[PDB]
Amino acid sequence: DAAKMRRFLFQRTETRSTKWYQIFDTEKLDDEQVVGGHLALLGVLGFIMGIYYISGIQVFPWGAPGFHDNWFYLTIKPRMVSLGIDTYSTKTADLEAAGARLLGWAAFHFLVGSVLIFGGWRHWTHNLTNPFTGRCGNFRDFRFLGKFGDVVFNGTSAKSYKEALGPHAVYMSLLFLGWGIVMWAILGFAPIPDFQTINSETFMSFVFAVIFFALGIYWWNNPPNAAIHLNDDMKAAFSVHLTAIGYINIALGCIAFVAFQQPSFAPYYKELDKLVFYLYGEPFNRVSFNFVEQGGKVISGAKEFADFPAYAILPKSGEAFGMARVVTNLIVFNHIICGVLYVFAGVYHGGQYLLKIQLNGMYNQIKSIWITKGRDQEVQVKILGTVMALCFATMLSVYAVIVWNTICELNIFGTNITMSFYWLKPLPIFQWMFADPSINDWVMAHVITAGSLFSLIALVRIAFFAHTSPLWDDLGLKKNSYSFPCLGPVYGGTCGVSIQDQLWFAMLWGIKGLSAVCWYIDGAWIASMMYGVPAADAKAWDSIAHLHHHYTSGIFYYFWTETVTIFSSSHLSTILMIGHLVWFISFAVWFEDRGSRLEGADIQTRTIRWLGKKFLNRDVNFRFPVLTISDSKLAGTFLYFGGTFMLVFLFLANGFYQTNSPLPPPV
Amino acid sequence: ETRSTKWYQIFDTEKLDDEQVVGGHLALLGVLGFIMGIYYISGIQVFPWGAPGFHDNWFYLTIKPRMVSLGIDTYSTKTADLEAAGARLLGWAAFHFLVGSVLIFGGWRHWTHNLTNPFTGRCGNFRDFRFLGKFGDVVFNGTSAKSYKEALGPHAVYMSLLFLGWGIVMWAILGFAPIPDFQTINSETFMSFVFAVIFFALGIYWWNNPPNAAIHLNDDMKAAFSVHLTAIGYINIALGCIAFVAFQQPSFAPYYKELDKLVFYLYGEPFNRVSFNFVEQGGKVISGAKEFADFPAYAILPKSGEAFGMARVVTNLIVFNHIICGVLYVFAGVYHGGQYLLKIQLNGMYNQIKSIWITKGRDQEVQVKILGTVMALCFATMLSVYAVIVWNTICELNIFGTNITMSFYWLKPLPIFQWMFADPSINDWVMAHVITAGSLFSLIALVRIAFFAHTSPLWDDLGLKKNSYSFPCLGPVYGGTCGVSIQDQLWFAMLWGIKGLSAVCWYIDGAWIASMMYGVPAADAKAWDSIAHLHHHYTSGIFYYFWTETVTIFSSSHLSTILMIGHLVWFISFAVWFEDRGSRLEGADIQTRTIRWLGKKFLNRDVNFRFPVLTISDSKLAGTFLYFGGTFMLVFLFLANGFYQTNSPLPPPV
Ligand code: BCL
Ligand code: BCL
Ligand code: BCL
Ligand code: BCL
Ligand code: CLA
Ligand code: CLA
Ligand SMILES: CCCCCCCCCCCCCCCC(=O)OC[C@@H](CO[C@H]1O[C@@H](CO)[C@H](O)[C@@H](O)[C@@H]1O)OC(=O)CCCCCCCCCCCCCCC
Ligand SMILES: CCCCCCCCCCCCCCCC(=O)OC[C@@H](CO[C@H]1O[C@@H](CO)[C@H](O)[C@@H](O)[C@@H]1O)OC(=O)CCCCCCCCCCCCCCC
Ligand code: SF4
Ligand SMILES: [Ca+2]
Ligand SMILES: [Ca+2]
Repeated sequence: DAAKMRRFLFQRTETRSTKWYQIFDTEKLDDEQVVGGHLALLGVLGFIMGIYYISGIQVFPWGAPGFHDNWFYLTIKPRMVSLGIDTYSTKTADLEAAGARLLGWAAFHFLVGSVLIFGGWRHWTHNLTNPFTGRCGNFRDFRFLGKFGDVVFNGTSAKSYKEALGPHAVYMSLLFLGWGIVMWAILGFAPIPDFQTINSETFMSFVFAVIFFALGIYWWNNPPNAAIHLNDDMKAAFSVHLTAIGYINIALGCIAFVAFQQPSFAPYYKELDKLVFYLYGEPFNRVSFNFVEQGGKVISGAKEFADFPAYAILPKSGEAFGMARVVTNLIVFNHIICGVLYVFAGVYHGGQYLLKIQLNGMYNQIKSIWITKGRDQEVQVKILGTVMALCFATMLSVYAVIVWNTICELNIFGTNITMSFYWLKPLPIFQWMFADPSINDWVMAHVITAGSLFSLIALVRIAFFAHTSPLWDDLGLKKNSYSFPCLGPVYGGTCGVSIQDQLWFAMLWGIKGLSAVCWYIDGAWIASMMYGVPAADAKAWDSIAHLHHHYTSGIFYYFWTETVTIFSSSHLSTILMIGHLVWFISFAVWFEDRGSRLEGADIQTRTIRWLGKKFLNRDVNFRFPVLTISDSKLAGTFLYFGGTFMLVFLFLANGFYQTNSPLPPPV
Repeated sequence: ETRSTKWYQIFDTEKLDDEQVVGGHLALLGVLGFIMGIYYISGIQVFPWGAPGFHDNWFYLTIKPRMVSLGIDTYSTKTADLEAAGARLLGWAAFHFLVGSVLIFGGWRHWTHNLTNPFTGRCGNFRDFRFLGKFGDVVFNGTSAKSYKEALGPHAVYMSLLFLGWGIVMWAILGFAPIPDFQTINSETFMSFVFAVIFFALGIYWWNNPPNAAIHLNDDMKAAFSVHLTAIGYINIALGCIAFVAFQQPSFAPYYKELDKLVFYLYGEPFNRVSFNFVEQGGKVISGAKEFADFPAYAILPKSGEAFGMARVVTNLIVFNHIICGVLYVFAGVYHGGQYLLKIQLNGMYNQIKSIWITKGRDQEVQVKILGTVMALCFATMLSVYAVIVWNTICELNIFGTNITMSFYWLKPLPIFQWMFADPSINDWVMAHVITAGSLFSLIALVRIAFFAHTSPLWDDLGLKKNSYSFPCLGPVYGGTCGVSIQDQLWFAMLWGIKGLSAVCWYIDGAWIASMMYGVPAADAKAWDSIAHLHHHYTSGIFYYFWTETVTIFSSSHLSTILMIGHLVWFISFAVWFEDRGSRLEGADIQTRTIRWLGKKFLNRDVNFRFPVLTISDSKLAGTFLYFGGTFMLVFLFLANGFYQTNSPLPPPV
């Protein structure tokens, strides 16, 4: 039975094979299918966007009660208020009129989404036939909306990616102009060019439509020759776009933090502090053990509050819970974690293409300064050498400051908070970047600098060591593959050497700076691991450094304070248990025990065969499966990263509890 | 033949003889006496000359109820009766310094085979000796034990002699006559003589007839040392179990329960604080503001023993210590034992051993059936009890339209077992099944070490042998083969053991185990005490344990430093336990070249360092040590933060 048993392990091996999570890969799809897939998802995205609109209705058009508050719509409510579809009004009439508008935009997105899905099926199946005029169209050569195509594109379509830039830019100016008309005609916002009103978003919707159209014609006549090697392969271009989109998303996250709490954005974001929100899963009106409410009601029982019915979600004061910043932290963090994730994948899917060329030898044939200036091994170890040195001199300079501040605050080794770095704060030149600048701001800048250079090491290694490294050229070895776990025990072992594993060590290392953001935007103290504890000098910070605000907690005391509100909620606490349960299970597949599970699975499948035969008359052969290391490090990073930030949501959605009253010394 | 020149294998049984072992054991009991004499000096509350004594330390708290029981230490609140106590502790500390110095001298010469005494000018023989002159001649027919089996009788005799000596010491020096009633310390002298009679009689029966059981254990030092460690660990677990039931018996109240009534000043505890502008002068405080104003500046503040619950904190620190070790020694006994089963399978003495402790598991057929029963029972129990805890958590959080009425509040230990618990409740039914599941879980890693040290039913299928005990894996072949050696199976017993090693910490700190969430301000978390008529209010639930217990940890500037250090140590184990060993080897190469390049350009002289990286087997070693040490550096904080269970339950909030 050895052979049959081996045909199975062979059915689950570390060698190249087809996997369910690689079927929509760029390699097996032509350029007509990428366009078709993007269209079908935007149709689904419109269907999704139309559900975030129906959910926002508080009172239905017929006047009856609607939906309870939910986080999906909350992150978009300040935008629909800004555009006039949604309105913050106590009057039930405004609440009933508003609901009709959201329902109308939801049905509209249902119609347009259905068109994009239809226009995404025919493109995918190359069945792009006009149902009215029997004649079909050509992807390579088409008129592009008839007469409009002839005047601007000389009646021709782009045959190469570098050419598609001009037409794509022209298509963008038709959206910039298209939105500038929707705002003017449907939403009633005329283009007044003053940057304190929503009317400025129509004026710049036309300025941008002019810049892009002019820029889209210059690239039609003069397509850029930069990164020509990308025009040859889809994944090469798709990865540079993803490395670019991630920095774009991080930028969007950073401006939505500065802007959403500007005075001009007060009518939409700060305005929320004066609203009562019934969030789902929040503590409801409790009832007694012997509580039976019959037709007569309130008989032979008792209930909590008595100002609301049994099992009804209780109100929540926006000012107390800090709703404004909670929403501002949920949007800013979303576009930052995603931005970081996009950058990591751009480098991964990019080095995934650098491996394909090194194997085929096209690497030495590239002429772009974007690859040529990076094929020298001496130059690589210099770039990586400086990145590692900078990462070290900055992770040790800022960690020792945080540790020293912690030691001074806890009076360890007879040291008072006076000897700590309370005098160190950002220089005067940078003081404009921060409100009430302090050591909490000097540390955060250096932590992000150290947290970027740390995860950059794993990225420079994907870019430079996809096929070979100075060590494996020394050890005479080839990295044939992007997802190979290790070469075995040899040379003290060589686990985690592929670029997919280096991607994992960028996501795992990126959890620190991805947490220095969560902690810093929630008004937490980052200069000390212990701030505000009932101990020696933790509460002396607000007056030793003269801070205008009072931070919620320090790195360690953050978990205790922020979770007082999590434990009070029956749903925020379910996330705390699920999120922790998912995270530890990563250790089972990330620890070097893949072999043990396999011999264990053998005993599992042997015992089941034994029990089934001794009890029943049938033969139970299930051949218990076990994941491979590369398949383990995959699921391991998804359980680790995916459970780590299932709970970061709880820190941001539990409320914003930074104040404006610095504490006096606990003298 | 895998290398064994590592620094942590220097004192291996292979590198030592029977004479050296005796020397090694003696060279430590002398050190242990030196240690025991420091736990005595530190416990001086007031010096003999009248100068103030030493602030409370945890090393002396776990022995103070014993020295009080023996009369060396007193609980008296008066300095006059507390000034004598100090003199006594000095007497026994100096005494243990003298006896320790003798045992080290009698260990240094034993270790160097130099058994010569200057006064008698004659060198003794290890192979044969009279044993304390005529006494041994009458009992051992003028001869000494020639083997481990023949050493049982003489070794048992020595135990009887030691017991008799302790009894004489209690009667003559400590003044406790042997009265045979089991509510007084005087019964520890009566049974010190009954045991000295049982052992002496038992030590003669084993000298005349040496035991033939486990005959192969005589042949190898590690084979016998491992069976002793599998036995000593179980003994230590039993001592921890017994000390929990006994230390809070009515007869032990004068020593353990009495701690509550005292005021303790532990080092590193909250002290009288001062203002930033504080300028203390000899005579008085000037232009300064100091908190409390009842003690001097920077003076440790008092702590009410009753609020702290020191009688149960000290009981836990001792009970858990002899259990954290008892299970570590059971794991090491199987490890060092399977470490010997690898050698007899490599040099092939296994098929010829007639011992039923090796012959019983000879055939692979039975091995799969034995491991298939440990594995099936662990599944049917770790699931039956986890689904109860999860269901109880769901019912009280009112998730999926359920209430605390639908929970497992009506499930509790059967009437036959109710005597085992002061207050029976689902918290007790779950704990018994969690320990049962937590033992069968880590037993799987132990049955593996015993049966699959060299070859498994899978490796025999894959045509492979496990040549070593500390081989990380066989490469990425067959999808991967990592963590297959018995040293790695030892790690997966220590790592898996952390759950039952935590179900004890939680359950002895008076926490709830029948629900992840107990006592939180949610729908039915606070409705437990009345739905099940609990006579006690458990401190918190499995998850809410971390929030409540840590309110006292954050208030202490030293208990919080442990929290930080303990967490820092633990996550670093991820660096050496993740499959990133190949990545570390490359990275270091860049660091060596980078440092060489920086030194080259920066200084005319070129200096290189060749940065080193640990091996996987050397990684999984430092990994388990960082994971285990980190995980129980902080379990200490749960036990030493106070015992906060109360005997008053909470009514439903409604
Ligand atoms: C998560 C960390 C990495 C990541 C790691 C990986 C890994 C690991 C793999 C891919 C693979 C793929 N990646 Mg990638 N990838 C990320 C971000 C992206 C993004 C993006 C949203 O910006 C896109 C469009 C892509 C695009 C793609 C395709 C080229 C390819 C096959 C997809 C597939 O079949 O999925 C599965 C199809 C489904 C319908 C399942 C649901 C997928 C949803 C739609 C998300 C798509 C992106 C996601 C990471 C795909 C892989 C999921 C696996 C569980 C890892 N990646 C980030 C940066 N990517 C595979 C490949 O061939 O690489 C050369 C591969 O092995
Ligand atoms: C920690 C988990 C395991 C454990 C795992 C290991 C591992 C792993 C190794 C040993 C090894 C040894 N073990 Mg063991 N061992 C444990 C418990 C014990 C106990 C006990 C206190 O009951 C004893 C007496 C021993 C005895 C010994 C020796 C036979 C041998 C060499 C010791 C040495 O040089 O240490 C180092 C000497 C020092 C002076 C350092 C300080 C050591 C102190 C005194 C504690 C001794 C026990 C400790 C586990 C030794 C190893 C420390 C390493 C860092 C792992 N083990 C528990 C059960 N043991 C080695 C061997 O050859 O095994 C075949 C080996 O590779
Ligand atoms: C949102 C709409 C989606 C889309 C969804 C559809 C739909 C819907 C249909 C097609 C179909 C067609 N698609 Mg398409 N497709 C898109 C993008 C493109 C692009 C491109 C790279 O810009 C090209 C060259 C094509 C090519 C083609 C035509 C050759 C084909 C013609 C039959 C027909 O009814 O034609 C009329 C169209 C033409 C003769 C081509 C010239 C006009 C433009 C290019 C048509 C697409 C819509 C236009 C861009 C929308 C407005 C954009 C404004 C900026 C707001 N599509 C746009 C972005 N595609 C047909 C099909 O599959 O039938 C089964 C079809 O009915
Ligand atoms: C607590 C003391 C320690 C110890 C510490 C010492 C010391 C101290 C000395 C020796 C030395 C000797 N050890 Mg030794 N050794 C121990 C255990 C043993 C055992 C054993 C397996 O029981 C044996 C056979 C030996 C063998 C020997 C003698 C042959 C040798 C003789 C020179 C001398 O001065 O002798 C007098 C002793 C004898 C002639 C042997 C017969 C008497 C017993 C066995 C001696 C040991 C002390 C005795 C057991 C203590 C009281 C036990 C009560 C229960 C309290 N030791 C005991 C348990 N060993 C000597 C040495 O190394 O000199 C450089 C020495 O001075
Ligand atoms: C909750 C976590 C968890 C669970 C259920 C298991 C379970 C198991 N492990 Mg693993 N393991 C874990 C964590 C866990 N481990 C971690 C963190 C590590 C790293 C140290 C390891 C390392 C590891 C090794 C090295 C090996 C295993 C092996 C095994 C199996 C042998 C025990 C057995 O037969 O029955 C035990 C009893 C049960 C499984 C009863 C079921 C318990 C519950 C009901 C399971 C369902 C709950 C689950 C979490 C649901 C997920 C919900 C989702 C939202 C996440 C068993 C399937 C061995 C094996 O044979 O591999 C196949 C083996 O060699 N364990
Ligand atoms: C605090 C934890 C910590 C620290 C300091 C490091 C540091 C390092 N890692 Mg590691 N790593 C960690 C956790 C950590 N890692 C974890 C949890 C994992 C698992 C995901 C990994 C996985 C891992 C891989 C896979 C790789 C490394 C690599 C590296 C090195 C490359 C970065 C560099 O050159 O300078 C970074 C900057 C510094 C080191 C500055 C120093 C920072 C402080 C001051 C260090 C001293 C504090 C320390 C905790 C003191 C201990 C006190 C004691 C009580 C515990 C670097 C030495 C790479 C390498 O080259 O290996 C050699 C590599 O391939 N990391
Ligand atoms: C994967 C690894 C990386 C993870 C991803 C990191 C990307 C995020 C990128 C950092 C940006 C964070 C984003 C949120 C924006 C935000 O916060 O902006 C406002 C402002 C403070 O606002 C107020 O915040 C309150 C909260 O407590 C205060 O109380 C108050 O006093 C203060 O005024 O913050 C800064 O000025 C930003 C500091 C960081 C400074 C950046 C320095 C980096 C620049 C140099 C080079 C770095 C890159 C090196 C190469 C890799
Ligand atoms: C590591 C790998 C595996 C883990 C196992 C190793 C550790 C085991 C170390 C024993 C741990 C015990 C700790 C100290 C003993 C102690 O507690 O004894 C008293 C008593 C309750 O006392 C009071 O405790 C209060 C605290 O809340 C309560 O409120 C109150 O109501 C109650 O009366 O406990 C029992 O009766 C013990 C329960 C467990 C029952 C044992 C069942 C196991 C027996 C069957 C087979 C198991 C083995 C299977 C084979 C491997
Ligand atoms: S345990 Fe995994 S990562 Fe480590 S050497 Fe073996 S196969 Fe490679
Ligand atoms: Ca918060
Ligand atoms: Ca406690």
